[PDB]
Amino acid sequence: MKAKEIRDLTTSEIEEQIKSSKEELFNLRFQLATGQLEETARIRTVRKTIARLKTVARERE
RNA sequence: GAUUAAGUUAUUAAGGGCGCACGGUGGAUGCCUUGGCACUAGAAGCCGAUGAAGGACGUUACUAACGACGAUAUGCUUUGGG
Repeated sequence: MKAKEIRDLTTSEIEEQIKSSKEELFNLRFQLATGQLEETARIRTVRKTIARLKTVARERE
């Protein structure tokens, strides 16, 4: 799953937070406009792995 | 079936009336319940400057409205049932 394969490192949270938010979900919503019904189930999963990366940083407060 | 007169009583149905048969529109009655109303027993009787009651605008792969949700948005973490 993803829920506790995270808790890996403090600094590598935001350096992966900016890696999936900025550089994956932005590519997967431009390609939805120009024509793609190939993987329209990746947009739910790379959005529900941002919520797991912005929940763990509250436990480190 | 006339040859002449005299005398009678009919048939018609453009359409209407009564009876019967067969059709349409119309949604009464019959049979049901998702919703109500009237009340007994146990809880319960407050939320709001740490920003309330109520809301507008948003959220799905494609979203017009209600539902539940808030840029972590048709859901996220954890402890238990299943």
